[PDB]
Amino acid sequence: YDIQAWKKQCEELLNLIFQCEDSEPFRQPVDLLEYPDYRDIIDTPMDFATVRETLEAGNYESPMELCKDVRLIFSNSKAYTPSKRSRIYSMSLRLSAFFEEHISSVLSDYKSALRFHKR
Ligand SMILES: CCn1cc(CCO)cn1
Repeated sequence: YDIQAWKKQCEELLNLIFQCEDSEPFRQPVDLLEYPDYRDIIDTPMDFATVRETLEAGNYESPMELCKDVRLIFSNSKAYTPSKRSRIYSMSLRLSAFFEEHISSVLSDYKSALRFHKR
């Protein structure tokens, strides 16, 4: 029933993602000195510190908006990878599976609570 519970649930999921070794390439914006052509391929950079900062600033209205930004981290890694077997892309696939497994109930509970609110 709680329309606000998604926020702390997302904060706790972000804490687990930060503890995950697979999140290391995605914890801060991609370094353009390391990947000089990054912005030639990627239009909208995104990383987990920016997602956490947006959430803590009160700049997400719903967990769907947070989920769109986290999915953008993974789609950027898929678009920038030179190979489907690269180390960083392989880490992104595992982290994506972990994130999707945990965000599903957060989205479901929020949408259910909102439908109840508008009944
Ligand atoms: C640094 C962000 N990033 C790197 C890749 C592939 C490197 O093999 C995808 N995203």
